[PDB]
Amino acid sequence: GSAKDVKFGADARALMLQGVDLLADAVAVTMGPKGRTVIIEQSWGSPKVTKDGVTVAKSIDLKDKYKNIGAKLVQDVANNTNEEAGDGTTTATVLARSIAKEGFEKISKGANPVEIRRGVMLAVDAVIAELKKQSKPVTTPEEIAQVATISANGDKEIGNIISDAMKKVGRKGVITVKDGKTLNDELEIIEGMKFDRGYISPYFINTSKGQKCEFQDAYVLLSEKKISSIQSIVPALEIANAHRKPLVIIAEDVDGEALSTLVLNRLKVGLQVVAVKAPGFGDNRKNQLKDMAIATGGAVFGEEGLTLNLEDVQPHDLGKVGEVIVTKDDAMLLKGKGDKAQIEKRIQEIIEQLDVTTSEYEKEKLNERLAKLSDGVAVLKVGGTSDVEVNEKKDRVTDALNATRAAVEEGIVLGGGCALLRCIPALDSLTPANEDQKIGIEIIKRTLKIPAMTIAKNAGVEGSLIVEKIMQSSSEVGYDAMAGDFVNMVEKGIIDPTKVVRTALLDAAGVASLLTTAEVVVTEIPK
Amino acid sequence: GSAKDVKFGADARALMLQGVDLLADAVAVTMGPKGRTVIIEQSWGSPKVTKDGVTVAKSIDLKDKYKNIGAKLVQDVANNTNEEAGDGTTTATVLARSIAKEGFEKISKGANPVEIRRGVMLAVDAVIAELKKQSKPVTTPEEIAQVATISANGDKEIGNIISDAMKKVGRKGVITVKDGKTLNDELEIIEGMKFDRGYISPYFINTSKGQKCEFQDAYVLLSEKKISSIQSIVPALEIANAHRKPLVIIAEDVDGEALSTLVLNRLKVGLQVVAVKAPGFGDNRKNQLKDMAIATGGAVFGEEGLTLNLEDVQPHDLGKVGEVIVTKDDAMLLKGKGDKAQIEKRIQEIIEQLDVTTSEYEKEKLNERLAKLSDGVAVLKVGGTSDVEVNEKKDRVTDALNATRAAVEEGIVLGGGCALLRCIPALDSLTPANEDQKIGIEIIKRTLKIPAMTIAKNAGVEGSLIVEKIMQSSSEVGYDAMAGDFVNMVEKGIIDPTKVVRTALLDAAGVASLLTTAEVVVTEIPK
Amino acid sequence: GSAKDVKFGADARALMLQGVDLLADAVAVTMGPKGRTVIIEQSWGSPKVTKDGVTVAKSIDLKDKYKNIGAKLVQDVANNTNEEAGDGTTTATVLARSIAKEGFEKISKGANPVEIRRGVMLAVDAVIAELKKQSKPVTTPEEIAQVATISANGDKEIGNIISDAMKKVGRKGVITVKDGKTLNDELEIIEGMKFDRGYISPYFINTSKGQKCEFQDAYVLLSEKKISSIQSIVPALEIANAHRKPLVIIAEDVDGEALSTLVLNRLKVGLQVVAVKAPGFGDNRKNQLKDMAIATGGAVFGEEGLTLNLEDVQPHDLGKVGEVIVTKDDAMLLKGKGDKAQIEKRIQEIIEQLDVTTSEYEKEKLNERLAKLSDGVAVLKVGGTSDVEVNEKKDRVTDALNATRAAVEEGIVLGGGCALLRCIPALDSLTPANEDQKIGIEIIKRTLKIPAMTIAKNAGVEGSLIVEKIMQSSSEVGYDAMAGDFVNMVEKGIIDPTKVVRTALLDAAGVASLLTTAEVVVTEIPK
Ligand SMILES: Nc1ncnc2c1ncn2[C@@H]1O[C@H](COP(=O)(O)OP(=O)(O)OP(=O)(O)O)[C@@H](O)[C@H]1O
Ligand SMILES: Nc1ncnc2c1ncn2[C@@H]1O[C@H](COP(=O)(O)OP(=O)(O)OP(=O)(O)O)[C@@H](O)[C@H]1O
Ligand SMILES: Nc1ncnc2c1ncn2[C@@H]1O[C@H](COP(=O)(O)OP(=O)(O)OP(=O)(O)O)[C@@H](O)[C@H]1O
Ligand SMILES: [K+]
Ligand SMILES: [K+]
Ligand SMILES: [K+]
Ligand SMILES: [Mg+2]
Ligand SMILES: [Mg+2]
Ligand SMILES: [Mg+2]
Repeated sequence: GSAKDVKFGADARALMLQGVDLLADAVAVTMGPKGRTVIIEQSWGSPKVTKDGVTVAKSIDLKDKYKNIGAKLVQDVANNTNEEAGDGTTTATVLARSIAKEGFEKISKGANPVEIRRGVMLAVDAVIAELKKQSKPVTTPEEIAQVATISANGDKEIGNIISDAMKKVGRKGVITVKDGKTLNDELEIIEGMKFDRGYISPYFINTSKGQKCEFQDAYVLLSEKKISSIQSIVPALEIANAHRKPLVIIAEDVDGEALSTLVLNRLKVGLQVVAVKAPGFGDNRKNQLKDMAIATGGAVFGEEGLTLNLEDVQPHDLGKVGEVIVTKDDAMLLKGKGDKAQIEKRIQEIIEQLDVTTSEYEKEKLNERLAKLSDGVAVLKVGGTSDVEVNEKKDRVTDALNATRAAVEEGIVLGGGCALLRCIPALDSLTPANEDQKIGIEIIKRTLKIPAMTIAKNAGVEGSLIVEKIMQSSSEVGYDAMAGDFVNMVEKGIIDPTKVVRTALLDAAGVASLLTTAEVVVTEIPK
Repeated sequence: GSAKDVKFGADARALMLQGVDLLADAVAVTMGPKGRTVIIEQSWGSPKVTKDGVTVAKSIDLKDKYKNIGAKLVQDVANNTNEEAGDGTTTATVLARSIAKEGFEKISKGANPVEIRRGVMLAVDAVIAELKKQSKPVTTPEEIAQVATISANGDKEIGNIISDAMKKVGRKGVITVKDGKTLNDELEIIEGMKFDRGYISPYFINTSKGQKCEFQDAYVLLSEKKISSIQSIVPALEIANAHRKPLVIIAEDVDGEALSTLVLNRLKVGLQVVAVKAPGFGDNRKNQLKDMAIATGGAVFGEEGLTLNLEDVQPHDLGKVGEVIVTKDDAMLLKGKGDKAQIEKRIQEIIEQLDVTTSEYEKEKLNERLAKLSDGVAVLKVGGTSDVEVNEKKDRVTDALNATRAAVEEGIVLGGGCALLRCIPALDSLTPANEDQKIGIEIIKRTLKIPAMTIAKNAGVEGSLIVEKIMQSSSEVGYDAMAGDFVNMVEKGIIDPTKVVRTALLDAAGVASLLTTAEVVVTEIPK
Repeated sequence: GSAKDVKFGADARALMLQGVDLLADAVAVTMGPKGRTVIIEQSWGSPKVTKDGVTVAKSIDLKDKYKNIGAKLVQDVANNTNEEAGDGTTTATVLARSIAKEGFEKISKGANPVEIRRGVMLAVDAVIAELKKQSKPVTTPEEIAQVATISANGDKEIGNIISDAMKKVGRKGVITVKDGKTLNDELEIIEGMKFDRGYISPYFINTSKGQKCEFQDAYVLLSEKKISSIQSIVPALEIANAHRKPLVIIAEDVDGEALSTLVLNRLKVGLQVVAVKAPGFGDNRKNQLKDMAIATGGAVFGEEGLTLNLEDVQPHDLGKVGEVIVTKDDAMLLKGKGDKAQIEKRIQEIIEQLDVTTSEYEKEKLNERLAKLSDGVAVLKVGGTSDVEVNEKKDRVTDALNATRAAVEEGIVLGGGCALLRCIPALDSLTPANEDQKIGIEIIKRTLKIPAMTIAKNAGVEGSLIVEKIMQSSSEVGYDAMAGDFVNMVEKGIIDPTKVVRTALLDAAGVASLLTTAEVVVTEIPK
């Protein structure tokens, strides 16, 4: 309907590259141990100071729509890297810039950019195979502290506290971050649980800073049957809201009308309510349901055995937590007010079920239920004197936790951009199908030198000399941009998770090689 | 009522041609195996990268209204080709440009453009007769894989998975495309329903991306009679209001008051409901509704035998699907929660009904019911690392599926624009009625060289030499624009569906020859 | 109340002439067999391509209000000709231009434009008398096919299908046009009826393309008395709400409150309802009511005999149609779901009423009822590959049907503007009263050569030489602008209805001679 502006050829590509270059030049100053921060003006209050790459990327939009298309594409790169890795967004941004630039620099009349994209993706597949080859598994908590220290801009306190947090709880344990009122950071180990079901509707969010629903001292409603009917929720809503306590709803499947009633009470009069789907695809659903009802003090409704209905609800059947956090993909309960004796009875029942099971698949479910009910969670309270320092350190702690989880789950490689420098001979052993595929392979081969060059460039030295010196050294020797020396990267602790590196490379390559294939760009006429 | 700007003669034609040329120049870069992509700015979020011609055509509007008229007419060409064939929109666009240009150039004082249009339509009828003459029936699954590979920009994975899909579900089976969370594509065979009735009111759409109504884990309400009264729908709406699963309504005819109440609940409070007309005409309608109620677990209301009324409705009388998709022209049911024993009993009843029928018209209806209840549905999940790559690959997969359906419907011809090049000697034998019909025949004869020239142009070579060498070669020799050589197009698999080619040519010719009959263009004064 | 701009003398006349000349120059390009089309931009999407003169006229408005007055006056000419003839609007437009121009030219100080207007109307009366003298009745269906072929821009397919439609249904039978989904046109004979009562309130219009009410599978409510009371329509609207079929209300006189209730349900919630007055006056009214009730299956309410009231209405007392079309001046029922045996019994009752009567005035009413029950309805479905093609052919099909009806009603004359050329000696036999009547007679005498000149001018030749060659030839020799030769017009089939020609001439002359009497033009100052 709206009038459109259409551009052709290399002018649209030049404008798109200009937007890509603006956003990636703003992001690339944050890279490494000599990286600097970015101040982002906030419309409501105090401005935000950050070193996190996706926060810099999301904050940038341009009036020029042709530049804004490239800005949005690199934003998609940074957002995908933050979503499936939680770290390495600056690396993905500079890799995407390099692929987009070297792809725009190689488009001619006889060139086929789709075959160039095929070559690019084939070369990235080769490099990810070599990354999986070079990777080694994390076996010592010293490496855990090293990963969390490197990912938190060389903060040894953050790495030590994260290593202690998963020493006390679990390498696959639940570790959370929140604001602290003290100057220094602290770690508290408290009882809690966490399951992988998020909210059902996005209208429940009352905290637009982390897109999550946050209540304190709220009721919790467990049910084996789907909490559906009007006479299933309206007595429940009356009992919950009328008691001066908010309501958390756990049920199997919630789709249709009563959530729209919940939204009508949330948006008009402001009812503090949230609904979460129940985890479990069988008897484990009922088992975890009963475990959370025991830990919270509430009961289970719609069950097969007792047949407790949601019409006749009483206040002494609703569980009480001290805190609940409901995100898009996961929800969690904190400090349930259930009886300690009943919790101990359920823990001993789980032990006696673990003593009579040998199928090696229900045993890990019972062990997960025991780890949920028994050891609790970890909470990092981040110190500082103002909210801007707390927010910047919180971003660093989130990066360090994400990287540490990725290094537990997939392993580690060499840091400082050296693990991409070591994958060049794998591209030197490829045989291209045709010339455009060779162009794509050479594009990826030149792109693999970019993160180390950016790290060294932020350190005030010439990155190409550094990178040449790294390629002429042995396989364990890279650059330490904090110290300014060429060292053994493993024994000095400069290591990266393999998952973060491969996620950044793949998410950069796909979007940037799709951007290279363009010939015509269509934007709207600005009004 | 509004003030108008009126232009006469060749100035209005020149401006209209200018709009046609802008839209078709944006579309023509996408053609062939060396075609490039088009980035379209999206107002909400990330921009859209596409190679599909009708998306580029529909994304372009102009401020100049005289140019916008030609843009809308070529957009109508592309839309009609996408509706009637699902493929070949870029070819229809370049053919429409060629006919519009050659018709605008041929208009003089003594010329009759309506007789020129008559000549155009006569020549296109001749060329479509020759296309139906040259067509060969697809009798190998290798040809299936070749068609789906060519239509998906030379992607052998998409062609292989589509060929395997209709190896599993049948050539006239149903294959669907949806988003995938993995990197690579995969094929899943579910048991599901699909019939050729769409939604009745257009207010039922929730997802505005494909103009379809999509629910998951939804109730299903079937009635042999029309769901007709407020006291028929209000028990059903109170069940879907309380028991909280989306309501899918299968009824004979729905036009009046209760659907307006349904729209009122759709728009004000947001009731997730959809209504679909019943398929079939006669006892086949009742048989299909009984089959659907058996497969979903629900019952049939308003029947002649049992006389189960729509006033007394129970929760255990509604079917439960796992997913429902209702588009404008067809609807679909996924994972009906019916009894397996009841479904098997209905399948054996259908077998025993097939064993006592010999009229050869009810036998194909019974076989269609058997393939509905037994053969199932096919699901293609499209992989990728970002939504833009997934969306562009989904466009290519939809093109390949549409072209494979057209090739099992009407056979195949030569690819690369060669089947239009082979119809020139058919035009070299028509005798024109008069001079203007001769002009129209020559316009079509020059237009028949255009798709091959555009394909060769996008491949970096000069297309007139290519077309001249194809026309001097044998009937089985065309250009391989991917390989840059002259090959056997049947042996190398470069083949097009006949239906796509004739649909594109007819839809281009009609609108372009109607455009070239215009002396006066009336537009609105811009405010 | 608004401030006004007032102009005097020949400047205002020149500006009005300018508007008349703009609209008539846009319309005159469409005239004849070598006429061209006009593209009109539509705000809701695809533009309209047309050759119909009144469609071009109604689409043109000017910003300068002095030109807009003349444009709207020629719009009144074209609209009146389209209303009382259905054809000849381009001829009326060019005649009105000629009279307006030659009247503005002849205005001097001593001239009286009102006696000039009297001369104009006297001369037009003479020419219409000579047209009625030259007219010949249509006796052969070859002339029917010739009229419908000429009126549809010279294709024999529309003429052949229209001639076959009144061979199957009759020359006074009803023939309707709707869009077809096929490429080619086809003729369908359906059983239906048609009376001359339109809608009663204009709020019932749902389809704003032809200002008509369009329902399918609709209830029908017939009453012999006026459907007046609230408790007469609340059971009926309750049944329409409780059964989901649009209510078609047929009653005697409908003026008051319950139609305002119908409008309130039409606009707020959307009740599909329409009310039509009952045709006939007296016993014929109730006879047609009983015929339509026994044809649709419903009953008659408020009757004298059975006394069936509108308070107690049952679902088995409403008729069911398959299609109903309610326009401004007439309504029409298609596919009534009545008993075939009851319809046959009413047919034999009508035959046995015909066999005992000789009054020769209600016998034609009985024959009309028999035709409404037995003769049927022709439906012309228009083919094409796009909606612009379908609309452009549908305008010509409507023009050909209108012309064929006018040629059945009043006969035929020579085509190509020759029947106006043959009326010049009749004007050469008048004796004017004074000199201004002589001026008006000479104005009409010069105007009578304009349609043939415009036809020849659209054919690329000089129209004045053609017209001078026509007047020197015999009375049966005129120009054939398609073939460019002078032929026998009756033998070659180039014929026009007499009614169309006289309607166009009279409607042009009245408005143009009223326009040429103006000394002062008062417009509004634009804001
Ligand atoms: N002392 C060091 N010497 C050399 N390289 C280092 C050193 N410390 C960290 N690095 C490297 O710097 C990179 C970390 O940069 P940074 O954390 O700013 O960006 P990122 O991981 O791409 O993205 P994000 O902004 O999301 O954290 C990693 O490649 C890491 O190996
Ligand atoms: N390797 C090839 N060599 C030559 N011609 C080819 C080759 N592969 C495909 N073609 C031809 O290119 C055309 C396909 O182009 P493309 O799919 O981009 O456009 P389209 O079918 O006109 O429209 P749409 O954009 O809707 O898909 C067909 O005529 C096909 O035969
Ligand atoms: N082959 C022909 N040779 C000469 N005159 C012809 C021929 N065919 C049609 N005509 C004449 O052309 C006129 C028809 O023109 P046209 O139908 O375009 O306009 P119209 O009847 O004035 O109005 P409308 O736009 O409503 O159709 C008639 O006078 C008809 O007799
Ligand atoms: K950073
Ligand atoms: K294309
Ligand atoms: K005309
Ligand atoms: Mg980091
Ligand atoms: Mg294609
Ligand atoms: Mg006409």
